[PDB]
Amino acid sequence: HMKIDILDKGFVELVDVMGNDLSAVRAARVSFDMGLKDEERDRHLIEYLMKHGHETPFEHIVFTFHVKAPIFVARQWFRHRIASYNELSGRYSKLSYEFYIPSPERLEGYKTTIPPERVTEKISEIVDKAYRTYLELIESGVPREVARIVLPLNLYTRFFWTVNARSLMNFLNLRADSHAQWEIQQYALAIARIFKEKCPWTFEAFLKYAYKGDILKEVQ
Amino acid sequence: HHHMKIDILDKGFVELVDVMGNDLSAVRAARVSFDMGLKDEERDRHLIEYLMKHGHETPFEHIVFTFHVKAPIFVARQWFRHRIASYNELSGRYSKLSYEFYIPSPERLEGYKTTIPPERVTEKISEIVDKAYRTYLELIESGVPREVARIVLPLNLYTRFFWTVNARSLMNFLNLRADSHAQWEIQQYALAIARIFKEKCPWTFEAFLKYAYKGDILKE
Amino acid sequence: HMKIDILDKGFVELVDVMGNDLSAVRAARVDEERDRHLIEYLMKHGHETPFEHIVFTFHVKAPIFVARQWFRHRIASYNELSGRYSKLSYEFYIPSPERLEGYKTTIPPERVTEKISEIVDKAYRTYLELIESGVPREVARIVLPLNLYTRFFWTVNARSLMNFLNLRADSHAQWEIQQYALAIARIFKEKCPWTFEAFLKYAYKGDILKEVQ
Amino acid sequence: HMKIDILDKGFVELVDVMGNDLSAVRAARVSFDMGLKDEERDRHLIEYLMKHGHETPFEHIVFTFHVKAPIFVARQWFRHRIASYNELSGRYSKLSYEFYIPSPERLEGYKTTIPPERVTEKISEIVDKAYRTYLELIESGVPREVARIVLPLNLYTRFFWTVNARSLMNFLNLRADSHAQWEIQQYALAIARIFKEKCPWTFEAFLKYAYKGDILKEVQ
Ligand SMILES: Cc1cc2c(cc1C)N(C[C@H](O)[C@H](O)[C@H](O)COP(=O)(O)OP(=O)(O)OC[C@H]1O[C@@H](n3cnc4c(N)ncnc43)[C@H](O)[C@@H]1O)c1[nH]c(=O)[nH]c(=O)c1N2
Ligand SMILES: Cc1cc2c(cc1C)N(C[C@H](O)[C@H](O)[C@H](O)COP(=O)(O)OP(=O)(O)OC[C@H]1O[C@@H](n3cnc4c(N)ncnc43)[C@H](O)[C@@H]1O)c1[nH]c(=O)[nH]c(=O)c1N2
Ligand SMILES: Cc1cc2c(cc1C)N(C[C@H](O)[C@H](O)[C@H](O)COP(=O)(O)OP(=O)(O)OC[C@H]1O[C@@H](n3cnc4c(N)ncnc43)[C@H](O)[C@@H]1O)c1[nH]c(=O)[nH]c(=O)c1N2
Ligand SMILES: Cc1cc2c(cc1C)N(C[C@H](O)[C@H](O)[C@H](O)COP(=O)(O)OP(=O)(O)OC[C@H]1O[C@@H](n3cnc4c(N)ncnc43)[C@H](O)[C@@H]1O)c1[nH]c(=O)[nH]c(=O)c1N2
Ligand SMILES: O=c1ccn([C@H]2C[C@H](O)[C@@H](COP(=O)(O)O)O2)c(=O)[nH]1
Ligand SMILES: O=c1ccn([C@H]2C[C@H](O)[C@@H](COP(=O)(O)O)O2)c(=O)[nH]1
Ligand SMILES: O=c1ccn([C@H]2C[C@H](O)[C@@H](COP(=O)(O)O)O2)c(=O)[nH]1
Ligand SMILES: O=c1ccn([C@H]2C[C@H](O)[C@@H](COP(=O)(O)O)O2)c(=O)[nH]1
Repeated sequence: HMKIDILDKGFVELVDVMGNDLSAVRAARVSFDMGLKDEERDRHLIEYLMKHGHETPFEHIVFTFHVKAPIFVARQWFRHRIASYNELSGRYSKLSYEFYIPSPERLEGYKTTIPPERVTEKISEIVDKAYRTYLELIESGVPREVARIVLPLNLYTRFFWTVNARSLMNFLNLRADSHAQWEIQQYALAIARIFKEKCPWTFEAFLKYAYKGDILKEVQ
Repeated sequence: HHHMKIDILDKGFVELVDVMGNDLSAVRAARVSFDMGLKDEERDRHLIEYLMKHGHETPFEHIVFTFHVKAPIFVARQWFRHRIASYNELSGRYSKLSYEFYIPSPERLEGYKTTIPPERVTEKISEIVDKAYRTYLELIESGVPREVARIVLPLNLYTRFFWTVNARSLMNFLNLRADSHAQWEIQQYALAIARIFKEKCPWTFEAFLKYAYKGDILKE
Repeated sequence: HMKIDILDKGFVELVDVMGNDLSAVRAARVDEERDRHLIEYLMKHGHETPFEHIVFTFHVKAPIFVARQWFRHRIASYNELSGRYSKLSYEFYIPSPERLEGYKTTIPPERVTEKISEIVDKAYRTYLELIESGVPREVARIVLPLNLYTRFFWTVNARSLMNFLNLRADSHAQWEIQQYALAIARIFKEKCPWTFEAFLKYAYKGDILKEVQ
Repeated sequence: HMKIDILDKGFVELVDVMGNDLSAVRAARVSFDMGLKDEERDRHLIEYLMKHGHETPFEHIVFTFHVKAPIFVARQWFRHRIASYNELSGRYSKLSYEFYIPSPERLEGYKTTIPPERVTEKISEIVDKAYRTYLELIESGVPREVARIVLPLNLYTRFFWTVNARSLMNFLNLRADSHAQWEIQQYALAIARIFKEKCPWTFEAFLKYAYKGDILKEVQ
């Protein structure tokens, strides 16, 4: 159970895993009517599959994560269809006062007419007003599913994500990359760390031969 | 195939952009099993009914639709959970968003005893979206990148997307969303999807309602 | 270790599993009696997505005509033995005379078994001849019959596995794949008793699992 | 309907299509709250999407094919899960005397101890014996689903294939390549021709920037 904190209140937590590097090896070797051999040959096979684009053996390694993220990050995340999701419902749950407030450092490198600290304050102010309106509508008898429509996109949500290593590697190619929004790159970095810990050979081979993004080769 | 269009909520819509196939596409795909093709209207319509009541669903995957939908983000989040489909949506990271939000009418609260008049709930919702949208424009004008500025925008912000889906996945969508358990707002969009489906595939739609449809609102 | 022999030379073997009945509870909720009650509630009302968080990996040995029907289940992962790169073994499914008893045949079922065995022997011999003569494996194997045994790894979640059971653990499916589906059901019941029991009770569409223990 | 003969008795036939190059342009432009512009800018956008790996807009172009192929080719083909299939059933149909007999030219480049013409004869001989046994079991009352198990892997089958341009391009990367079996390369070349005819800009851009195989850059 590895847990990595992301942003001001979010996290990525490993809930469960099926298999390891040898799961991909065993699945690849069935093609030749073979099974496992030895650490050197098996690790060499992992590198071979990654170098030649033999991706299907990696589908037999599966992960389950527990993620707490702002809704704008979850909307980008939930576009990855080759995976399983189960999320907190704003129709049935009374939502908590938990929102992503960017730190002033998030606006570094941008020439802004107002200080980054003031942008942080303006964002906090609007979430405070929206959350107060939400509670007022709830207390006045407005059904939850309608009252929440005033809540901003930085509202924190929670979800379970079940994904295989092949789809997870596609997620890393697209999200652990400077073109993805900074907030989701941070989440992808945490996914990469858990992946590296559970599948060191696959992760190392992935970075070496198949990884298409840019930030995982620069950030340890 | 031409541009069917149904207005939903205050500013949304469901528009038919394109379609591939019709009832006979499912007939031709089912008949290949027996080394046959089309026969006649009576036998082919009887085959559609047979397929539907027996759960032979794969022939219906050969009928495909493309829709153009304008919907509030809370509706799009529920909709985008349907993984067996294709999506392409408006980006808040790259587009300067328009002043278009879903403001529920007072009638949306009918059947709920509220401490404040429904008209005042409508006003409170309009007020908070006005404040959030104004803050969003302020941050944009001050040089804050769009992908950060938009995080203060509420869940009733209108978004636009293209949805490509086959009749099998569309029928699953209708079972789940054209039903009283789904949120009222997405039921309205599902009624529009069913209306288009009925027009393009009358035999499939009629057989679906008659033997496989699991929801409750289409039969009323 | 769970391994069940199927047909004359096939099998279904459990290689790995992720999660159990509580994985579907942990996924839905975002106590034994309350959690079983929740599983039954999810199955009864068609809340299927929490069951996608339970995953299985099987190792299956089956005739190619069975594998062709099996591989139609797209929502799963496969990795199979290659006839292009492997020299195939003399392993074919020969139906026993009991497979045909129930059909009025003009020749005894034992003779049908013999005719099938004879033609697979001739095909396999031709295959070895072409291999020995330098014909590439991928071409030489095209003479081998549909009852040739193949081996594969199958990674599937409980939701797609339940769809597989609805369709294959049913009298409309071919008898041969029903036998594999019964073995899949046995392992699934052992690892997820509450989910399997709730599935049989409220969502199972087939007929043979309610009759066969 | 565009029909291309493959092998001795096989074919690839275009049954239906939804959309064209402009479908992808339209789906990509929603990101910027835009639609179509002009031929030069819209074709430039297709090239841009292919060059930077923006693949999802191409999912909105869908094709339906009617293919006749040997079962060993169909087994490799049916591994492409992101698609729809409906095939001839050996359980319910009395199968025809239609088998793939390789020509002597198929064995060119391989040093064989027996002439290629003799390999062709040996293959024909064993299919003749197997087909005769199949008919005798059928005539004796053996159910079709059992009688067919003696039929060899070169037996011709027929199927409908519904696939979008993104999954079709994945199919071309893997099957229109020298690593794939020669027989399925012949089918992939026919798929490529129909794709080029219906989506010239997408096909041209695909070959230019995203195509991973080798034979489509050599063969017109
Ligand atoms: C930087 C950046 C910018 C954007 C976007 C992403 C990124 C990283 N996206 C999101 C993008 O369109 C896409 O939805 C996600 O990145 C998921 O990518 P996959 O489809 O590869 O993942 P997913 O997990 O859904 O699929 C994994 C793989 O399966 C295959 N696949 C799955 N379903 C398929 C199907 N139905 N047909 C064919 N192949 C299928 C593909 O091979 C895919 O790579 C986007 N989106 C948007 O709408 N507007 C935008 O402006 C942007 N902008
Ligand atoms: C009234 C109501 C209430 C809720 C919800 C829905 C509705 C209608 N949901 C959403 C729900 O869990 C689900 O995501 C959507 O209904 C999409 O359903 P499908 O998976 O059937 O569609 P989708 O299009 O994703 O799949 C279509 C079909 O493909 C199959 N399928 C696709 N992907 C699969 C996979 N990976 N494994 C196995 N089979 C797969 C299944 O057969 C499925 O029926 C939910 N969600 C949530 O997180 N929290 C909640 O509280 C709620 N509440
Ligand atoms: C008794 C019997 C008889 C036959 C057949 C099956 C059985 C049980 N079949 C095979 C059948 O058409 C089908 O291919 C398999 O049963 C796989 O079933 P699913 O598609 O449900 O599983 P699969 O694993 O492919 O999908 C699981 C679920 O995800 C969803 N799904 C997955 N992919 C989808 C997609 N592309 N579009 C929409 N939804 C999608 C559906 O909800 C589906 O139930 C067949 N086949 C044939 O070609 N000819 C035949 O004559 C027969 N006969
Ligand atoms: C030359 C050659 C040689 C071989 C093989 C292929 C080729 C081209 N294969 C087949 C291979 O393993 C694979 O099944 C097919 O190429 C289908 O490829 P996709 O998964 O890309 O297509 P498919 O159409 O199924 O999927 C398209 C895309 O969707 C995504 N995808 C779909 N389902 C997914 C899932 N469940 N998890 C993650 N991502 C998913 C991926 O991004 C994928 O590229 C093989 N097979 C074998 O078993 N033994 C062998 O020896 C060989 N040998
Ligand atoms: O009727 C519902 C309720 C929930 N969800 C999904 C969408 C989100 O991913 C998550 C929470 O949605 P809300 O309940 O907050 O709308 O569950 C739906 O698809 N439909
Ligand atoms: O980097 C991006 C940009 C967009 N999208 C998807 C998510 C939404 O479905 C839609 C718009 O996202 P925003 O650009 O508004 O974040 O496109 C992503 O997945 N990643
Ligand atoms: O019971 C059946 C019948 C057919 N099919 C699929 C598998 C093949 O793709 C095709 C023909 O299979 P046979 O009927 O020849 O076994 O249809 C099944 O999956 N199950
Ligand atoms: O080039 C290949 C080799 C294998 N496979 C898949 C198809 C079968 O499921 C299995 C074995 O195919 P053969 O190598 O026996 O043709 O792997 C392919 O799709 N393409």
